Amino acid sequence: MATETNYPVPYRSKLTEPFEPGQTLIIKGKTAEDSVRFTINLHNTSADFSGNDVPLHISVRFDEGKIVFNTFSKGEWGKEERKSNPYKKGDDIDIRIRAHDSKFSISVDQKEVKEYEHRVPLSSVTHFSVDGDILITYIHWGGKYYPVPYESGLAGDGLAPGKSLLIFATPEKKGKRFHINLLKKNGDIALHFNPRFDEKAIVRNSLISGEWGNEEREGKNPLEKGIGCDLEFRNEEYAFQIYVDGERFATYAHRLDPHDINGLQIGGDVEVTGIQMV
Ligand SMILES: OC[C@H]1O[C@@H](O[C@H]2[C@H](O)[C@@H](O)[C@H](O)O[C@@H]2CO)[C@H](O)[C@@H](O)[C@H]1O
Repeated sequence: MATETNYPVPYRSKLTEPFEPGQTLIIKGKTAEDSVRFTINLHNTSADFSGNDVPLHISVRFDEGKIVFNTFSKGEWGKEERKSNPYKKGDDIDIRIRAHDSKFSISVDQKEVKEYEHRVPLSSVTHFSVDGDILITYIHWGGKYYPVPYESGLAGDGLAPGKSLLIFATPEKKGKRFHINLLKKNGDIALHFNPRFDEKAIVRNSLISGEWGNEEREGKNPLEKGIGCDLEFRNEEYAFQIYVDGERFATYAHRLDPHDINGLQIGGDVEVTGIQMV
């Protein structure tokens, strides 16, 4: 409540379309040394009536030191389900809710902590709200089930200079390695991002005319098996700026002319939950 910026609470948003299996709602924010609690709700209602069903209610309690989940329907609350609250008053929070056909999978700090079985129709979720002692800094709802190996084209402009490709993924618990390729029309790979847990390093290289280049590694692998990560590839003037979980992990000098990077491939031991061009 010190600064504004955006996402002022009480925050409310009407979904373009009902929440569907494979989609994720991401909520990030800051709390104060005096914060007591805040809530995240997936609710029904018409358009602004407010008071209908609440398929999923999440209460983050600093007083009780617990994260509590419940559902409200037909004018009554069900039995609450609890998990420990890993957060201390102050410091940032990162809560993500992914819908599936039988439950919601909730992660805290990119670690899965709760599987909440649906008690009422997921399709009943038409809005979501966030309120309480929290300063919201980021909110996003989208994604789908991305099959892996994955391959797709990038818009018309592609990963052009000044743009960034954002990928939300989770390295498999017992996976060994995975990769992300940013390609050009002819198949050359401008940037090959290859985390190798068996080698404790992320390999970066380019594939030009069927041949692999030098290879840039080292920098201590910031990823961890089973934990979600936010990968951002920023196309800048002289090089790609690779961010991992909000921190610049490395830079990669362009070996191929930037511009026209209109292809994407993802493979290996990884689960993809979101891809956006920002
Ligand atoms: O260095 C990136 C590059 O690795 C190639 O595999 C390398 C391997 O990393 C290296 O240890 C070995 O000595 O040579 C291999 C190539 O013959 C991958 O094939 C290539 O796709 C890039 O990922």
